Amino acid sequence: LNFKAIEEKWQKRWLEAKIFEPNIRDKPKEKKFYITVAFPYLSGHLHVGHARTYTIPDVIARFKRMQGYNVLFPMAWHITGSPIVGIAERIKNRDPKTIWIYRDVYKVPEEILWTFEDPINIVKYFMKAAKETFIRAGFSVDWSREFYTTSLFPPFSKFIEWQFWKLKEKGYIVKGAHRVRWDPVVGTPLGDHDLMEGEDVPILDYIIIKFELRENGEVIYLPAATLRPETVYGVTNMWVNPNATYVKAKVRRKDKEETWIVSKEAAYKLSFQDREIEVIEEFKGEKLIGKYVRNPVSGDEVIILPAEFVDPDNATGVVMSVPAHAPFDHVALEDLKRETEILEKYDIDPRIVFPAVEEVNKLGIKSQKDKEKLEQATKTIYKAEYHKGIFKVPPYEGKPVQEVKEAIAKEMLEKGIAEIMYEFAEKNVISRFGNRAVIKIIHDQWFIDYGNPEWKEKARKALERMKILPETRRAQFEAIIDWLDKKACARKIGLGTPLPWDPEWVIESLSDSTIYMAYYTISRHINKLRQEGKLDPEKLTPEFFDYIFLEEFSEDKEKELEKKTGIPAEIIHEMKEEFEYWYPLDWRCSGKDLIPNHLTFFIFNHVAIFREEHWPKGIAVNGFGTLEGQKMSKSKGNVLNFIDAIEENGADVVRLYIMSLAEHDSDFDWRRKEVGKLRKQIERFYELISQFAEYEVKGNVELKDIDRWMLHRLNKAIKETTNALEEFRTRTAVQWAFYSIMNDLRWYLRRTEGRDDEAKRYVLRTLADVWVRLMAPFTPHICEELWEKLGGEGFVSLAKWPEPVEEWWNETIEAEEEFIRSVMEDIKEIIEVAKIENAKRAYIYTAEDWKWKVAEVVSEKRDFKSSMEELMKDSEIRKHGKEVAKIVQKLIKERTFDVKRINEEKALREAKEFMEKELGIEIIINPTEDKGGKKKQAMPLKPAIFIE
RNA sequence: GCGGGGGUUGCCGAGCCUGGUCAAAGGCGGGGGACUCAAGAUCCCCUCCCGUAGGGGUUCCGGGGUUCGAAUCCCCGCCCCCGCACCA
Repeated sequence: LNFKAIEEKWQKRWLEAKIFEPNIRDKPKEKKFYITVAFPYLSGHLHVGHARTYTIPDVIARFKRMQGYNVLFPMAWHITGSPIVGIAERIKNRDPKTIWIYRDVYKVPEEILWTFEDPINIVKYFMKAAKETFIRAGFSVDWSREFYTTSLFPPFSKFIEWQFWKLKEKGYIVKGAHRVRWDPVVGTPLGDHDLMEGEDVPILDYIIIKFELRENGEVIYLPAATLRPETVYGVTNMWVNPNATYVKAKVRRKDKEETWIVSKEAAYKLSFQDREIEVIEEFKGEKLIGKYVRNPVSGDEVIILPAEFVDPDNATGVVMSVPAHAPFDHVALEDLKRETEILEKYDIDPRIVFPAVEEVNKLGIKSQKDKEKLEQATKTIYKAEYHKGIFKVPPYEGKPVQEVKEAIAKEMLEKGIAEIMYEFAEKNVISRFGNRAVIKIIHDQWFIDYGNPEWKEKARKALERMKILPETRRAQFEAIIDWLDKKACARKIGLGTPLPWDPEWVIESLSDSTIYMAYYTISRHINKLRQEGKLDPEKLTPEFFDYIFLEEFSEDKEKELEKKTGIPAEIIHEMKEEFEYWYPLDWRCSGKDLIPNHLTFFIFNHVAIFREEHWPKGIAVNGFGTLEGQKMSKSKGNVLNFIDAIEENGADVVRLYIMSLAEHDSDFDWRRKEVGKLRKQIERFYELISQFAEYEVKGNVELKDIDRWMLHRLNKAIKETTNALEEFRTRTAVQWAFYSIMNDLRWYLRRTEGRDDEAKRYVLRTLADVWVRLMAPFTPHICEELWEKLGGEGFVSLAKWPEPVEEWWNETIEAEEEFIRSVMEDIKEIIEVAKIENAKRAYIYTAEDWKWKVAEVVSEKRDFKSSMEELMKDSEIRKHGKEVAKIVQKLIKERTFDVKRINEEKALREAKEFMEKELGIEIIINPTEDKGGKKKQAMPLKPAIFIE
């Protein structure tokens, strides 16, 4: 009822024994079982959710270890990032919420907290807080191989470097433009986290089509922005806003210089949009009105009409009008007021492509002049003739709308007849400080082109050779290998490894964390050398890492690298001998949320660097976890820490309670009651073993059948379990290995109550041996203990895994047992529906011919006659004839099963007394006298009974 | 919009992939009992409708397709949850 004292007792034992620190020579390679999981991001305390992500790889690491495999399951810490950093400053500024998140939620000694201004202190207190919680939950972790990330772990960064350099040899590293939420303070990116409000506002690509106003001296553009590049061929006039103001200014890019007239604010946004915008003249709004402007794409010209619906803060302000479609084109058109010039109400109305010159939708509702109620009916039309929209215009036709909206915009952008202005869908996007968010273009912005189709095949070509779990995720993965472009593999803030060819740039997290799986492979010997200054980080070069990953074994490259690095040759050989042994990585665990990224980048980077025969061999993912329904939010506070939870329930309980709940990608919900109750059950299990532990290990006994049964179910549960596990199917496993055996055994007991012979002992004592070895992975502590209470040998953790035993199998007795069970059920019902008391009942089974022989034949014609023909052609069977209607009935309930022949004997053997004891009635098997029409007025598996 | 997966009995949640043995695993909630003045706790039993002899009827979102037979396989419809990029 405690185990806290025991838990520790063993973590120390396992630890010191260095039992979970595999040795390659220990076994051949086809025995190895490398397996990893994503190193957490030391930023706080892992909660129950992350708890699960880790148990699973352990549970399997243990399991397979007992299974006889040379298992390797390490763990390290991931810190390359920016949250920690930002967090630091925040507690510095003595932030009320962030401090509450560490003072109450993650509970940190009021004192220690304050020392957080230093990021390294946050990457210190929690690195420690992890390794301890992992070890306090008893993971088969080989700490020999352990390291943290960033430029702070020199040998790793060198590895990471080698990687990225090797990423240019293939040309997967590129530079280019790149939008990104931003804070106009003094400068700072907004990674979808700093925004003090609405961070879900999408990044629209309103492209501006530079219309021409070649009046006075010369040229000047009025770039209107439309999300429908197709409407160009339907321009019928321009739109601006008299009220709001605009400006004239030069706009320079790479070299090309132009002079634009757009919204003041539109200047602002663009000033960041990677273009120097030196102002020149402000307008008043209606100024632009009057002038005409030539439609760039076509050749025609148009007038600049004034409007009220044109939002200034939205895009350039200038909107190309095409009333033939966009229902917002007729709002100001419906002229009636008094402005100035006149005559144009009779301007032709062309149209691109329910009807034609649409307007049966605008007034097809209840719209008067200018109402935002149309802000919807304006994009309702956009969809209809979007998927269903044949093209008809002076230029090329036929193709669908989703084609010109990519034949025009592709052409204009190409001929510089249009440019793209990035702008939000809404205005509610504020920064961390308080400023209003804008968008900026990054020229440099390094990339990793997960686009290059020759690589995006190399990947897809691997994934099919891998293994997925669940398997119903195979799709999602492929699908992602497709819809994936180039990812910005670097930032400017936080910790991480600096780009070996642009120290200004800091390699971001999810980009460096993709092939470390192979660093562990040598992480040991490096901590060895690193341990006592016998390692010069520098000496660890691209040239270096290459020998120990690709370059086949050349005795000299070792000698050559010996001096170059300052490391013994034989130590290098071993290092590479390690990797070559441990890779490929049989499995890689992680949550499902990392499929649409890391899990994937993981396959890519891999196929890009490792000799194919080193490609991942499979991936297993898992669901999230909640807490009493409500989702765990670091901010709301309802979050159970892993450790904080191991403390109030105990590792073994917690551990199993998790697997207990779900498998694969299914989420789980942590409930207090549930866990408490599973706890009691654990104890009952605990105790029980302890008892059976007494029983002498005598053996050689004469077990009755009820014993062969509890022994059959053991065998059953043994097998079913072996499976669920082979397939990371925890919930199931636990249902077999635990809740099953439990139940089956409680019955066996209830079954053989008041009994206790050299045999009932054997069963019980041997059950114990197995049962214990089975839960070993879920609850490794109380088992290392109970394994001791029983005869015991070596650590339980290294104990071979129990596989079904030579027969000991009895589908038959298993069958007979449910039979008697069912009989009981029947009698119980017969009485529950009528009589009262009566000391007894009478019932008879059946016999071959008269019955059974029929059924074991019907079940081989499954028809109606062919059987009846097969039968009447037999004496002592046709002998009843008119009664062989047993075939009719028997037919309308599908075929048969086996023959629980000794049947009546089971109803007899060790059942007779039990049954009567439980039913509290006198049982009389196969009588002679004929009661209520008893005698052979019965069927197989359903004997006839008569109470009274 | 691109895309991934789905809808089950009072609820939560299996089972559908290897159709028939599913009235439908498990849990929770509800109820009766051993209890024995009295909180708790363990175990047993019932919980879709009906039933004065172990039975009968209707069930797995709507409608069809396929089959001797579908919660289970195919199609159309409606509906629901999830990622989209530098953010771990």
